[PDB]
Formats: sequence, structure tokens, C-alpha cells
Amino acid sequence: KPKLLYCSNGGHFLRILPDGTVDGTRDRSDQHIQFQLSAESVGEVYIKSTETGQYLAIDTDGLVYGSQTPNEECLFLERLEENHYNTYISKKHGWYLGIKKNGSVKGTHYGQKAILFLPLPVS
Repeated sequence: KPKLLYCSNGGHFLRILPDGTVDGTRDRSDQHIQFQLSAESVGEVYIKSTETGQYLAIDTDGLVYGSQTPNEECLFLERLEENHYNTYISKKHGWYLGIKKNGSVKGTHYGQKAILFLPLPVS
């Protein structure tokens, strides 16, 4: 069951374009906003594009990008927050996935609205 990942901050859906660029879009008719949250172990997920097969990754500097292989920085810890939203933290670096109000996506610290996502199963 594929999911949209909707960020409540600026109301953007997480998107990974086929060139590896990651951003947020408000357009839910976009073909690159569906993801499989493949589990590695309890509470750990990959964020994998259903359209392109790419894996979401965050580097040491907080740059968020799409990788064609699951590399050493593609694994996230998924946490249900008491506010009904989920957060996704980089297991390797400790950056939270966040989408800013302008739709840019980058590594974020806890406490910012950018880190809250609602996974929305498709169909």
C-alpha cells in the first residue's frame, strides 16, 4: 500500500523527481509523490519512490536527495508523535526530514513544524 507523505508545515507532498532532486509540491496530481515505506526492522523504514524506485537519503550536511541504491544514509526511524503526525529521523546522521514553507526539503532539528508528516495510504 503506497503512501503520500504530506507535510503539515506548508502543506507539501514529499516528492523525489527521477533526477534525484527532492522537494515538496502542493500538487497532488504529481506522479512522483507516492512512496513505499519498506521496513528494515521494527520502527525503521526506507522511503522508496513507487514511480522511480529511488531511495530517500540525507547526507551529513542535511542535503536530502534520491539514490538509486539504498546507501549508508537511506534508513529512517519512523516515530508517531503525540500530535497524530509522524517524524522520520536519519539513523546515520540524526537529521529529521523536513519540508520548509517554500517547499524545499532539508535536514531539520526537532521542534520545527517542518518535520511533521501525515502518511496517506493511496486507494
